[PDB]
Parts: sequence; structure tokens; C-alpha cells
Amino acid sequence: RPAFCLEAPYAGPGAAAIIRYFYNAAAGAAQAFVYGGVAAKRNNFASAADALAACAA
Repeated sequence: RPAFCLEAPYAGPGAAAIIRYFYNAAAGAAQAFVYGGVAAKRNNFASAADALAACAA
């Protein structure tokens, strides 16, 4: 899969509490996490569907 999909989710430094999805290769599933609203990495999607389409080849 895309290497970015293997990275840990990144909340980043922002003050917001936004629910986003990362692909968790360990679980083989998309999972919610809290994103702070700034400096997203690529393993960070609006929905489980978007995460699987990008990362679950």
C-alpha cells in the first residue's frame, strides 16, 4: 500500500478537536482519531470510506 498509510496518526499542534480517520494497518481497518486542525499528514481523512479507498489499495 502507499507508505503514508503506514504512518501513525498525527493530531498535530492545533487546538481543535476534529474527528478524522486514519488507516490502521495493524487492525486492517480505518479508525477515528482527533485531529487538531493544523498540519495534517496524508493518513488523515474525512471518513472511513475515504481512508479505505486511499489506503486499502
